[PDB]
Amino acid sequence: SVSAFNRRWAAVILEALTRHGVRHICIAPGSRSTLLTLAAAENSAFIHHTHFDERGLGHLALGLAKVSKQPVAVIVTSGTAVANLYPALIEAGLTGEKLILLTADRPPELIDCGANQAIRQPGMFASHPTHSISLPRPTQDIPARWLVSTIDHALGTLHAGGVHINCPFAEPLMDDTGLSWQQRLGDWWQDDKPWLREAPRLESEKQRDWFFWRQKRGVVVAGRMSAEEGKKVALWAQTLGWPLIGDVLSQTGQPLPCADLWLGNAKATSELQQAQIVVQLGSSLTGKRLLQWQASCEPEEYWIVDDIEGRLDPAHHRGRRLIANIADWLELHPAEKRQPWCVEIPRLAEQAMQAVIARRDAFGEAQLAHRICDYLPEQGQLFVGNSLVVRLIDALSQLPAGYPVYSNRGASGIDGLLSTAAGVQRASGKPTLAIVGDLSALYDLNALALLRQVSAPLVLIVVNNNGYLMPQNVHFEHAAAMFELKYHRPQNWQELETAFADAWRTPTTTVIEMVVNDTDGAQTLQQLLAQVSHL
Amino acid sequence: MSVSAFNRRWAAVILEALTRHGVRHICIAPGSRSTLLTLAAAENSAFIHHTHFDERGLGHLALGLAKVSKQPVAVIVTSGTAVANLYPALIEAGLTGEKLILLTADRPPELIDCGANQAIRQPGMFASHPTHSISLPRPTQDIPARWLVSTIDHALGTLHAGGVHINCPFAEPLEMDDTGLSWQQRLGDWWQDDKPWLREAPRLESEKQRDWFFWRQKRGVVVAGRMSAEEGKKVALWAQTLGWPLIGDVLSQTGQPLPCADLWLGNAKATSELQQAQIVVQLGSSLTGKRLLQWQASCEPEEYWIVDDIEGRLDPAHHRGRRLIANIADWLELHPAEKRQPWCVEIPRLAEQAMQAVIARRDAFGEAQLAHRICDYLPEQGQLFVGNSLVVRLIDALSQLPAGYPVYSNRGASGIDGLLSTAAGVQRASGKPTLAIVGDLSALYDLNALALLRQVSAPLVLIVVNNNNVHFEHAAAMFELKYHRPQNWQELETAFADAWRTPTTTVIEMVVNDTDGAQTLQQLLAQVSHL
Repeated sequence: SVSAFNRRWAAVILEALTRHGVRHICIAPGSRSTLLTLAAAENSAFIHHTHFDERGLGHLALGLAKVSKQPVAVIVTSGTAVANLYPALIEAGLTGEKLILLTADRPPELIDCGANQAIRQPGMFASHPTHSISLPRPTQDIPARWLVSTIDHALGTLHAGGVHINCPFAEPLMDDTGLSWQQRLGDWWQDDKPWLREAPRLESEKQRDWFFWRQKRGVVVAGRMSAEEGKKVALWAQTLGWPLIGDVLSQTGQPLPCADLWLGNAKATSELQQAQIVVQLGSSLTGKRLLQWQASCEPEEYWIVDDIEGRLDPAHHRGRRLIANIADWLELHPAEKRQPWCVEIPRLAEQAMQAVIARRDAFGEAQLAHRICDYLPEQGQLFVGNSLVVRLIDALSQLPAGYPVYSNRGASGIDGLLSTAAGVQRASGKPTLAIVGDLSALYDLNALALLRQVSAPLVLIVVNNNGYLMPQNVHFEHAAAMFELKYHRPQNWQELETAFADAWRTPTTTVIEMVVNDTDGAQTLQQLLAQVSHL
Repeated sequence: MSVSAFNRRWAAVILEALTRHGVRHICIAPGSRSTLLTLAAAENSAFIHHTHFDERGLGHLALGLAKVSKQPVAVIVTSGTAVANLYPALIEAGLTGEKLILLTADRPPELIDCGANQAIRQPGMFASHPTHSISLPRPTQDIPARWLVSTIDHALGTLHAGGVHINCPFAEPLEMDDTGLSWQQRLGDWWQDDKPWLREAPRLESEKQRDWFFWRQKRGVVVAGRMSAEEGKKVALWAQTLGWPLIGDVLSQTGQPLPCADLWLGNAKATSELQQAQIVVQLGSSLTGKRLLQWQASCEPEEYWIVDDIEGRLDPAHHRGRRLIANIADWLELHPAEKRQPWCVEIPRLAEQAMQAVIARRDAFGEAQLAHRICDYLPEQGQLFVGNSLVVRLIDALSQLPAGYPVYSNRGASGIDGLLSTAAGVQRASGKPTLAIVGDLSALYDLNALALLRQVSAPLVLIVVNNNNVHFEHAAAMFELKYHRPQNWQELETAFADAWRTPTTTVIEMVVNDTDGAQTLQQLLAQVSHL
């Protein structure tokens, strides 16, 4: 019986994932995946998640992996369902999320010969996966200990990113056929561990000349890192005396706020030319000015510390790329009290924040961005789309140390922000504020279906500047209502404060739509930038 | 010096090259780094522009335009995941043959793998799915213009079917001084010409089968699947001329003279006449019916032939036989029929009885009924866009669609992921009034393409067969589309009366059970298996 064996074959694949940390599982309905689905429904170790848009399912997985820092499975049916995993897959491969995708395949008898829901799947994602397994047609003449060891190889040696696992099943898909095959794994069925542990660690080693470099004029730059990390970096820089430029994604507390303004002042840039070393911890910097400054700074040595692989410095400084847990790194390269060498930067920053304050009253996109610690859920988290309002938050707010932030800023796609925030919220269980533009809200409209189901209040701010028949000036009321969500389109700050009060009250998602122009935002920034640069 | 003014002319040329090969429609999205191709295509007045914000949707919209018009259609997108969202349309094309030309804009290669923003590895991304893949180098006036136009010409010229992926890096930035300009004039008077630079256009076709005059006297069965509307008729003639039975699929537009095949294929008196069949000729591919699929899996004719304009094996049962690549119209001309007496005695009896069996269940307000009575609602001189959904299994099993009335489908890999936005592509290409039916699931899946359906050159009705707790009333309202949810045949007729007057999309949601529709079919399968 082909369909009894094909079930043991799947159950064997699922049980192994379980031994590498996989708890969350994302499924969508489909008439061929059934095997792996069935198999995962029987396995009591998994949290189930679903969504009918497969693109959105990949993002929802990405959300979860993002916050939980654990690997996360996705199961899908054969055909175009699979291609749709491609965005989240690509993003993961750039930021580290362990997405394990199990793609059910037609068997290889049935490829390239006109069958339904049948396409060429192995290899499908080119080099985007960290690993790609392309499982063979199931047969009892390959031992279970081969199959689990292949899974084990991939998950075990996975430092970061996605793993495509194509899973063909015989056709058509109730008795004792896979049984002694499964039995040959013995008391492995009762164990915590993988069948074959292979988890080498990838890690840069200790910089032996740190004790020299830590006495020079360095500058610290903080990118995306864990919230604990922001805090750790915050002291480590303070302890050293080096200015810290910290990015919205950093969670450092931003002890020199508004760097996108103040890096424009020649008094500032000319204090930095004097820098000998630049340690940047994490990556994906947000600001135009910080990106530019970084492109142009000259230092004797450039360092980028981060647990991701590869070049991260798009201007290609002479310097080092150090692969490490940031927190571990800082313990390994510890700071020592030295009095700060920068004297103007700290004034400029203070002043540049006074200049942003002076401009808080007007009800547009910059002021919302400036006022945004006002609106964070207590014990909450922020998620941040890829849209001017996030450059604005970075330029103009000073977000709390240690307060969690998330984003899809690997490739900064705008195609999955609602689904991702869904995952992001479901993972941690926390109240969530998520900020996004109208195109992103329209791109991923039906993940509103998702944001119905959330374990704690989620507020989605949609900044809408919108942008046979006359065009097309779209809003988000009927959307919120299509999916039974609360909606508020506050006309001013009182209405915004009220709409928040309402929204923190129950565990559902509430849409708050702030309508603004295409220019006020960019402009207030340019004006502030010009003001700050003269002072 | 000016890099920008030349990256302009590099783009201008790629686009103009395309113009020489049938491309008129270009579908585009808002984008940071595809500015250059966007702009070259805007200053170029051979193109019809179409636009959409969800790149997955765009791919399907072009799949739409290309499917109907049969001419290649270009797509432009900015660098990053916008590009990945092209995968599904690209795949489908590869199976159905649409010519999607993907211009994907890309960070220049100094910027790849170094944590630059919105930068990913693009060459290679779509693996084996496109038919030609091109990785254009970093733009320089050191590579002459003739090369770039020729590289294009070769890729378009030699393309039988499916997508081409032209990845185009541009050096940053975007003086507009004259920097491109002599470089372009080395092309000389090509610029005013109407023909490619290089004409490389081999034709691909199987040769007249020299033994047809023998097999055509044999006891043949004709299966017809997706072909053109003219084709459906030439096939309906031919099959009648020979005396062979025609099993005619919802996508065949053959008139379906032996209607309800899905019902009667399940009756022994017909399985048995079909066993007597010594040759089978299947023209087109992607058969729909569950029975016709099985029947085809187990038939054991002396020979199985498939005629289609597309390469590859198409018989997923692997019969001894032949796979002939040809335009069907042409094929029929190169293998005409000789009038001959029908060998089929019992099959026409059972299909009349089939229909008449369906007809007595024509009353109840459900999906199976709505499938059955779909011709009442066909817009006159219109086109049918059918989704991938039980309800379209019902059209094919329980209805009989008029000969040569145009159907269209995404049935290469049958995803349910871009049906609305394919539907818009389909209305816009031909200008016709258009009916489209889909499931709730489909409609949610590609929900945001309601934005495209706002925009039609003629009325579009989107019937949405919803089978349960969301309803489409507010989606329709978001996009300022008319909406109905009829509760019976009088409410449904009223809905339609309106929807035909104007160049807009009217959404019509029919609510049903998860079960009626299949029960109705099971039950009708049985009653027919008993006469």
